Amino acid sequence: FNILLATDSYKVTHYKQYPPNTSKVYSYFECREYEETVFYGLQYILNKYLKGKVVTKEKIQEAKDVYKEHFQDDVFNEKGWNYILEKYDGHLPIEIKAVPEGFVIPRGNVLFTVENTDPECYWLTNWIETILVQSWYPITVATNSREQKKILAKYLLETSGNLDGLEYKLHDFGYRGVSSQETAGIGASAHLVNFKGTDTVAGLALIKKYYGTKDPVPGYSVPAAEHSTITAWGKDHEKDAFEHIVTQFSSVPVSVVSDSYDIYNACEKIWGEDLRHLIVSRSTQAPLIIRPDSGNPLDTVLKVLEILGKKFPVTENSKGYKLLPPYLRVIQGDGVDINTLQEIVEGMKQKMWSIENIAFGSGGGLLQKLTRDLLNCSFKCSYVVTNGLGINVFKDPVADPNKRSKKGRLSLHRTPAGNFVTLEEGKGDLEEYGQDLLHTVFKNGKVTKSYSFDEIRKNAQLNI
Ligand SMILES: CCCc1cc(=O)[nH]c(Nc2ccccc2F)n1
Repeated sequence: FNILLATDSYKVTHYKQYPPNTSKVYSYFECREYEETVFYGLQYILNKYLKGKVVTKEKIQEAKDVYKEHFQDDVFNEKGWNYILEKYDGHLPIEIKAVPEGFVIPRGNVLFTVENTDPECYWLTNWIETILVQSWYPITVATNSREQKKILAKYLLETSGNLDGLEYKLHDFGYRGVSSQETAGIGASAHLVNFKGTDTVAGLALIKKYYGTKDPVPGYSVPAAEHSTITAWGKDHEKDAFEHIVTQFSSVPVSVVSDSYDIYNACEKIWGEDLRHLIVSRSTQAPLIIRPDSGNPLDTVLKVLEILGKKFPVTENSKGYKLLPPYLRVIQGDGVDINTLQEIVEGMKQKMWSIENIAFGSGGGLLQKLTRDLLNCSFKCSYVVTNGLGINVFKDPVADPNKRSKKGRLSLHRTPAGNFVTLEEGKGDLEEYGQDLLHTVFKNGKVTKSYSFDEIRKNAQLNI
């Protein structure tokens, strides 16, 4: 990894564009006015890419050679990068202040600030905008996942009277559905801030290495089938596939994809009749989990439950909601996103089915169908020191007031009613509010404050 080759190309030319005699460039990140966001991911970036000796004579030579061909001109700031190498042993003269990880902050608030600590490195602040702005992705995954936890919490409490097993209601199925191995690890770790169920194994190593838990692992899984392990038996032998799989995992929970040919036939005739004796004998700690995996997600879930409800002993819980026996459950993991998740639980409640009957799996909806525009994650310069004088800078495009940026030195505070406020123009210096919630997490190539994955999960908890 070479940080000199880890920026937007045009940023290579920006050192020549700042007003002459600029000693400071101060920038901040926000999720411009999903009312509140989970701040998560920055610590990974600081350790992986920004800390320690990030500049060497070889990295300067490599960047110089690439940029000469890429621009068909000499525009690369070799003197600037050589200054960092010689003065600071390749350590970045940068200071990063950030809200603690796991913190749930409303939109339009300062989340982190970036500034150079050496006047010669005025251009460095925004060189690292590209790398830091990528924090939009763990923030958006964590926020979107927590928003789904809110819907699940609401319907589970309404239909069962408690939140038992809530942390296992939304399982990460997204490993294949993401853009890369690195994305898989980041995205799966962001989902684990809110839930305990994951199939994206990559998230586990990321958490262990960069964050850490008291528990051996942050996430869990159970044995399960795929279309290949069912279909390999042959179309006429689907019952043999089902029987072999539940017998192999007779003492632990097991999920079986039952839609290879006919989901409704599998539920009513295979599970409901032919193999019913292998299901009713299962323990409460080892249920059979039936997975439908095609068709309209709501219509399939409702039809599956109605079939099962007629083949198996159904009870009525204390809230008046239908409950399948404890050895039988359902998992819907096809076409699941925040919108379809809301449709399914609402449809289930209307048909008097308890939410304890179902669990969800989400792949692309959880980890990939997200963009930087969803929470309007933005990095902008708010303050500059030129000719020894600090000036408050901002953008204010005529055609879009939403793109108006914050002015001057920023700080984050708790208001008297316990809400949040971002103070602009250095007004935090007048101690009218509390202590600034931003902490220095990075300074001069060193990580100065870190959080465990346990602290992050505690910070990101739902009020309930
Ligand atoms: C309940 C956790 C175990 C489980 C149950 C299940 O039916 N499927 C899976 N995983 C899965 C399915 C489709 C795509 C990608 C995936 F990782 N894991």
